[PDB]
Amino acid sequence: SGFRKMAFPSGKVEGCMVQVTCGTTTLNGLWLDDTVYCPRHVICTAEDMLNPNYEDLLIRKSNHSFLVQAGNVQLRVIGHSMQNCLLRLKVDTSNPKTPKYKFVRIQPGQTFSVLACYNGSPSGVYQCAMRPNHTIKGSFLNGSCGSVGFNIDYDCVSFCYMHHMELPTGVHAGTDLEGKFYGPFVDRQTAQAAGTDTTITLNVLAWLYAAVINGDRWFLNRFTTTLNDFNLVAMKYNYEPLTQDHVDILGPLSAQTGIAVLDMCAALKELLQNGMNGRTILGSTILEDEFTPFDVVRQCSGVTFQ
Amino acid sequence: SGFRKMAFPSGKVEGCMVQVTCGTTTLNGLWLDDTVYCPRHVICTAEDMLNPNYEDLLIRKSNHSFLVQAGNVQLRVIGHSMQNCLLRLKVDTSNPKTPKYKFVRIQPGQTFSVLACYNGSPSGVYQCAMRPNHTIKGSFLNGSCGSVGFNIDYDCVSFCYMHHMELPTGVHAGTDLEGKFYGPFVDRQTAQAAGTDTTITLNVLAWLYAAVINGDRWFLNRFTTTLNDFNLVAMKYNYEPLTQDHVDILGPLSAQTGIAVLDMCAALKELLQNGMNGRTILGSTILEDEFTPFDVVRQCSGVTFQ
Repeated sequence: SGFRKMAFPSGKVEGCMVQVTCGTTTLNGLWLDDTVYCPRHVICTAEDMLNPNYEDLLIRKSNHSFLVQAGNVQLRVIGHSMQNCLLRLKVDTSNPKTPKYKFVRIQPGQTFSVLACYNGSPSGVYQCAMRPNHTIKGSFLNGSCGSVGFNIDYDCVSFCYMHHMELPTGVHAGTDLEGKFYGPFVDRQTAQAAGTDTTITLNVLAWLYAAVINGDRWFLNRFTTTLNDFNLVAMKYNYEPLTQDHVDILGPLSAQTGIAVLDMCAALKELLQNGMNGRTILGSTILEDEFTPFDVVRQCSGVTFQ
Repeated sequence: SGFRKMAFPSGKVEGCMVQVTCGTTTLNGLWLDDTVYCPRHVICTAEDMLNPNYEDLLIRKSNHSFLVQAGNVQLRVIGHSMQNCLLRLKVDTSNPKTPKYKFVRIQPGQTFSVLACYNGSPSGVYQCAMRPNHTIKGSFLNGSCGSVGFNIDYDCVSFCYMHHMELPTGVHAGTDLEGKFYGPFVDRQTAQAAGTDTTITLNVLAWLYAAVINGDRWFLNRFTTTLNDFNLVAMKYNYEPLTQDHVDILGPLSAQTGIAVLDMCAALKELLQNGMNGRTILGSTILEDEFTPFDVVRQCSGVTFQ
């Protein structure tokens, strides 16, 4: 029993974290095999960042412009290229702690674990959702750039995020592990702000199923809804429209609990319209949207508390 | 910026997790040097658990009654003893992944990271507070016993918790790493229930300081309070009494923000009396009590958003 935001165990990722220094900027890099991945803005000074030309700034660097430290070991750079918003530094040593890994580009609403690092040393681990507006609400201080996001699938690390910036509202932006930003953001100092966000409907529904699985049924009702009628309420409350694909995804959870998706949608519609009446769901006084249907299946018992 | 429940990176602990089997029960053990620590109730069947005599059940076992698996390696038991509610199995191999570690007995209100494990394989990591009533609100399923709690201090793992049971309300109980239970709980099937709990005042106050450090001042007021007058409100709202020791502990945070502890207590007293008025603090609609003053200093910037 119980239900907590749970991160993946971070060990496999810890063994890949390094420090990258160029001139006067230090941040974190990812060391897999003989390559270290890091944000390209490591080559920028305080003024370059205002209107940088990375092609022009980079041609001016050599292999020995880059200092890479794995623990108390210095790694020799023997090659370098830029891949979108990432630098790739080929190093003379292949990482003996390299896990089986993939690079994946995560979709909005999906979750991942973040290993927050400073100076190449892991300091903390927490679970995040990629928001509909392509930001994450992380916890990052100066020197956290190059910290990675990931999921773990058996023994395989699926890297999905590298941290690049904080936006005006204190939320975070970054790239996948090919250097392509999530969202319309760029790696330079601009007026860029997070677009407006919405609540991840599918995740709220997933989390209501988790509450039932864990033994709580108080929020259910005798009603049902059509997709279209639910979606009218959803837009009034700044929830994402529910789609038939989302209904399909909730299938396994629907079957485990014996509650039809659209019946659960009527429950949600009622919760949205009537509030929660001083009551809690899975210990929470609000409707939580940072657990996927997958996170619920991962964490909950396969058998429900009927 | 941002503020999240953050666990310690779990790698150092992952390398110590094993599977322990006795007869038909499997659970997790902790492998440090040449010793594997696990709950003693691993020797109990489904009926022993109702009125077990562990001294009597244990004398009936040999070294080869115990099967220990580290990954795909079997470890040979060459000794065994009971220490309070723990078994200690001496093994023929010393763990090469043993970190610098200590065993510590944590106090109520203190936090720690939990590495949830099943069959000796880490599955998740999350942050927990030891409640005033000596339980934790973890997330554990069957086979999670022997999963450990810990803090990390530089390179040193301070182990503080080993998981033994779930109580009637779905909250969790266990021991320190000497086998002494937190709380009045025992390792047998009884009517035992969690005593009534209270909110950890010192932690709520710590978290209000974090909110100010992160830039938010809306909940402050022009008032101050005496300890004694705050404590009258505290008992009406089932908060722990504030003590002068707790005021002293909040010193560093008080100095960083320029807000006197007792002035912050007046703010809290007002929040308790008036509610929060549809507003949020650090993204939360409720007063959070699972961050210590230490957790706030660890996570927040040393410089406040004035």
